[PDB]
Amino acid sequence: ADLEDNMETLNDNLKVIEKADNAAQVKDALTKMRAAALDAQKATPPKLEDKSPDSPEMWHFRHGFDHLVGHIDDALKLANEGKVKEAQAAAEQLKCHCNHCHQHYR
Amino acid sequence: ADLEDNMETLNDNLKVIEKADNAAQVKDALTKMRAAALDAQKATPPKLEDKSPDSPEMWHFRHGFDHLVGHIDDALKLANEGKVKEAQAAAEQLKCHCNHCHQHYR
Ligand code: HEC
Ligand code: HEC
Ligand SMILES: [Ca+2]
Ligand SMILES: [Ca+2]
Ligand SMILES: [Ca+2]
Ligand SMILES: [Ca+2]
Ligand SMILES: [Cu+2]
Repeated sequence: ADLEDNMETLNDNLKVIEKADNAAQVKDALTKMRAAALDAQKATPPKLEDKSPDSPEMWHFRHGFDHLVGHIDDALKLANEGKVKEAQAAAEQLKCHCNHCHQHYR
Repeated sequence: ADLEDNMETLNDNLKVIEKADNAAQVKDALTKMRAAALDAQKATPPKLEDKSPDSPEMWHFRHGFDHLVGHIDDALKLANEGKVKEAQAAAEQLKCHCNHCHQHYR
């Protein structure tokens, strides 16, 4: 899986969560999102292609996924406790971090 | 202070940060925003005034201010590091979290 594949996993599983009817369904999608986020974190995006791998921009790109995973982990906490509505609200917090990374790096 | 006053403080201090030039001004404005958000978290918005104090909507409302306060902390860290422009960009990025809560409860 390359960066664009991971991004499709992220987008698709956001829909699953929004449509979910129980917290286990939210947990399964969040689990897939966690794996796609850590895979994506290893990639170099086209826009940063001609910068150093140790560049500040690349570290800021990679840290964006750390914060996304932190939010995914926080929602997994709620999902694993049967709190489907609260886990769905927690997953809604991801959207702004999707947007903020894209603004700078997509 | 009441909810609307706290929102005025968040709104006006975002514009202060936009127009500042040095770290002290950005940190001072971010500090006021942090306290206003922590106070707002205690409020009941008009759209939820006939809800139960533990309803999922009030949970969601309160959790939005936890999220916002954490990102103000991140911008405060950048200001304390002398990265004025990075902190101004982080402050402008708060607007997405503001909008998220608004779409639901403003
Ligand atoms: C940086 C830290 C990112 C975060 C967090 C998220 N995304 Fe992303 N996204 C990022 C880049 C660099 C790119 C460009 C990849 C490229 O090769 O051009 C993208 C792109 C997308 C796309 C389009 C995929 C494509 O085929 O081009 C989608 C649908 C997408 N991103 C969705 C998405 C969602 C829903 C996110 C949050 C859960 C999210 N992304 C986070 C960088 C980053
Ligand atoms: C919920 C988690 C919120 C977050 C985060 C932010 N705001 Fe907000 N805002 C919220 C509510 C419930 C309301 C309605 C208050 C009411 O009594 O009607 C508002 C309203 C505003 C307003 C309008 C103020 C007015 O005209 O009376 C502004 C200008 C505003 N909010 C700004 C704002 C900013 C700049 C925020 C982030 C930096 C922000 N809000 C976060 C709920 C929530
Ligand atoms: Ca369904
Ligand atoms: Ca990784
Ligand atoms: Ca008003
Ligand atoms: Ca918290
Ligand atoms: Cu966040």
